[PDB]
Amino acid sequence: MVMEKPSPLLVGREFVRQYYTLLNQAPDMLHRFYGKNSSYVHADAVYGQKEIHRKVMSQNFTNCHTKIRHVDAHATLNDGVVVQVMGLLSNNNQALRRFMQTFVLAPEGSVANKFYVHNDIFRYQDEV
Amino acid sequence: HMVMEKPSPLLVGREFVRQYYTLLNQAPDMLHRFYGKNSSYVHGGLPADAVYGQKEIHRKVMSQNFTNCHTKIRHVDAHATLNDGVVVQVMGLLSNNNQALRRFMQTFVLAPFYVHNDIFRYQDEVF
Repeated sequence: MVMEKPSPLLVGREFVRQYYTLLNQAPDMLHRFYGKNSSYVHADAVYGQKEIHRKVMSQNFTNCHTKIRHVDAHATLNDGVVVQVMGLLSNNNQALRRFMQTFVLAPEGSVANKFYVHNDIFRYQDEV
Repeated sequence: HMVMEKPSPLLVGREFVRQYYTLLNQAPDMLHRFYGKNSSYVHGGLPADAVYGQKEIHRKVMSQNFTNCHTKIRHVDAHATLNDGVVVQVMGLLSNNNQALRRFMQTFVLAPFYVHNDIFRYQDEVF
């Protein structure tokens, strides 16, 4: 069975599902989403899979619970997809906190329809 | 009167946001000039869908009747993205036409600047 390829919205929503699920289950594996040019800010940005992994591990994600309230995802430059996420996130069984998170997904360039995260920008509302 | 080093993505983002919200207050009828044929735009509403291209974006902006806007930009972060673009994340408060001050979350993608994507949501329509 063949079906037309996913829209940017489906791509974005599916990525969001993958990302937050992995953040709960095995945050030590999150680094697979990133490449050498990737930028992560969760505060100076850190770059590349190695440094991003280090930053993710330093946050001590444990039993991370996420409720996504809205996802916007749109085609952007050079076949990328820009994603805006609004939701609530909990870590270490503390209270849920509202956040927004902006992603830019970019074609990975070696596999059809495969994307990596070129930009990952997260901010809690309470800190702002 | 000199040649300055190219501004970092953060200065580009911050300066763009300044110009955008100033214009939103001074002349919203001119906001459409930021956008091109492949540009996406959404500005909250009930969630309302985005529109594409300068003509449809202008119509949308006009329909929103921006007037006597008060904007408080609490945070702006901006980073280099694909093909020397800049992705901007904005958090702040916006009051239109002397109505309620409402918290918003916004994302721009700027391309070498014009606006490729403008995603704005009010928190109170989502949370």
